[PDB]
Amino acid sequence: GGTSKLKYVLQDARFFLIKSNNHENVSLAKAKGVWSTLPVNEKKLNLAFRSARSVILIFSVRESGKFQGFARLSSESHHGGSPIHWVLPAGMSAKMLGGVFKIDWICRRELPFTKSAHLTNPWNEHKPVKIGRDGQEIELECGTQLCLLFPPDESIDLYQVIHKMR
Repeated sequence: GGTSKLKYVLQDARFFLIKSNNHENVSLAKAKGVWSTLPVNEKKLNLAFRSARSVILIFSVRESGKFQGFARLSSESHHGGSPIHWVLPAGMSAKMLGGVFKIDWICRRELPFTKSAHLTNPWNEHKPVKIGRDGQEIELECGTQLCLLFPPDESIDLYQVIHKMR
C-alpha cells in the first residue's frame, strides 16, 4: 500500500550505509535535501547513480545506536554550486567533503539498531547491518528489509518521491 510504493522505489536498488560523525549534518541534510561524503565514497556513489535504477542512502549517526532515516540519491555530486557549510569533525577539511549530491528523503524517522538485530549484511563479512564504515554497500535483500523496517513517515508523500523518478 504505502509498502507497495516503497517497494517500487527500492526495486533493484543499490544500498549504501551513510555515517555522520555528528547529528547536525544529518539535520542539515534533512532540511535541504543534500549530502556530501568523503572522496572514495563520492566516486562510488556517482558511479552507482549512473548505473543503478535507484541508489538508497541509509543514514546512521556515529555512536548514536540508531539509523536516522533513508533517502534516494537524486543527482551526481555537483561542485562549485551554492555551498553547504557542513559541521566538520575534528581533522576534516571542507575540501575533503567537496561535491554536493541532491537527495530525496523517503523516511526521516528513526530506527533503533535493536529493531534491525536480525539483519546481517553478507557483503560486509556477514556482520550485523548496523556495523559498517561510511559508504559500506548493503546486499540487496538485507538493504530492502532494513528500509522496510522503518516506521512510515507521514510527512513524506511517497507518491511524490515516485513522481520525481520522472
